[PDB]
Amino acid sequence: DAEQRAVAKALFDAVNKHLSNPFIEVEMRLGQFFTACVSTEDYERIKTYLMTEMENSSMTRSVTHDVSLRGWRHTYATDENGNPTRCVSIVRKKRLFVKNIVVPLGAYNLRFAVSTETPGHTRLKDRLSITDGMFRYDMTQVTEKGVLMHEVEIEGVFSSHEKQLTESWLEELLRRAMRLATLRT
Ligand SMILES: [Mn+2]
Repeated sequence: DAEQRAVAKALFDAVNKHLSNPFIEVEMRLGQFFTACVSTEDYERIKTYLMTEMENSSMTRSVTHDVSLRGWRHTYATDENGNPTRCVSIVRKKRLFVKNIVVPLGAYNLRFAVSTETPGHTRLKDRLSITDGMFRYDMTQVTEKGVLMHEVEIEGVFSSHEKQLTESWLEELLRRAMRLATLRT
């Protein structure tokens, strides 16, 4: 909205004290009221926009198998057929701060969430990552309980959370998520 610089100062103040945690995850999720999911149409529109516009970005794809057991998220690798082949990550996600972001009418809703993922149901995640600088666009096709949903979120990529997550970086995260939020149809 061009004055989202104002709301980024409030975000920085609320999560400044958490930057020292080495396992900080900072995410902006797209959704609708809150279910962090977009339509398959808009999912393909967002994918086309990001595949075309960022020339200096990198991309990868990974097919995952997540299981929530005793509060710990067990991440499994997958074969060509898509069945779990060995566990690759044991993580527990603790949520530190979360607030939804005001978006224009008709746009997708935005959920800002600061989390911690400390190393230690069934979700098959077909995730496509496009990494432009300090921003990772995660387009996932999640099947949980026999339902396929399309998730889009922007993650923070940092070498130093303390040195690099600044108020300026939060402004750009809002501007980038809002560009995708206004792609709702
Ligand atoms: Mn994430």
